[PDB]
Amino acid sequence: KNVVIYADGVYDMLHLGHMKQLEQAKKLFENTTLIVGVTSDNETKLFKGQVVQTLEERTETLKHIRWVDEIISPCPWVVTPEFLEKYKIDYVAHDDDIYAWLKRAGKFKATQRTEGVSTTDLIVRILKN
Amino acid sequence: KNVVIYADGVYDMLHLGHMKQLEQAKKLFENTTLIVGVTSDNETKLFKGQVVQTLEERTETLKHIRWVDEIISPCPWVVTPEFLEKYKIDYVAHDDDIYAWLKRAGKFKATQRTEGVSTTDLIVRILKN
Repeated sequence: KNVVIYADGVYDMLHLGHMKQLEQAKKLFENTTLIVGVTSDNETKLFKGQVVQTLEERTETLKHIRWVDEIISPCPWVVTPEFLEKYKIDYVAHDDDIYAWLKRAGKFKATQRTEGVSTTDLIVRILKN
Repeated sequence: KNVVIYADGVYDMLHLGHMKQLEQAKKLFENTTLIVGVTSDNETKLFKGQVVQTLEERTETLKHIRWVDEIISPCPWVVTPEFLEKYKIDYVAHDDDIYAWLKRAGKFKATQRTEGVSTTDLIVRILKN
């Protein structure tokens, strides 16, 4: 009955938008184990761009989130079928290509962002007044 | 057997220092219920100073923290003996006076901060490079 959900990301400067997203993945089914994958510093900088917190800092914060059952840190940048079987992962949960193959196999669960909850956006707030 | 712990604060721009603190309060005893009190905007601004997030924003974040069992939002600024009996609170957990009476009654559990984990401190980081 227990469903294993895998949600990877940078999770830099974790904000309410991340937490709602993680909560959404966690609650995709009645009984889940949510695994969170945290990208490596070298690969984030190389593909997304600057990261503020290190791997260790990004990972320690996640362990304080109610919805997070297990963490893979660091995780691979691109999910592979081998990665799924390795970790017994039934569904990948990520915002919405790179995931065509996941959707084709029925294993893609879309989760949404919440705009404007960003740490960035809040410094703007204190700055904007 | 279950012990009720009460941890109040502003919890503005929640960072790893808050979460470790909350985790510490939660784990003060084997079986706890941790109640978190979130101060009101008007009273924080009036006593501590500027707050960045509103009550609602500060409170929504806390509900995503593993250690948080119940939230009182907003909470009173000064804890009273009546407040303890009202909510069946056995221990107040806060950093370390205002709490003499709590320590005198055996109901004060000290929890510690973690310096330099602040949101502030991280903007300094991105700014400092």
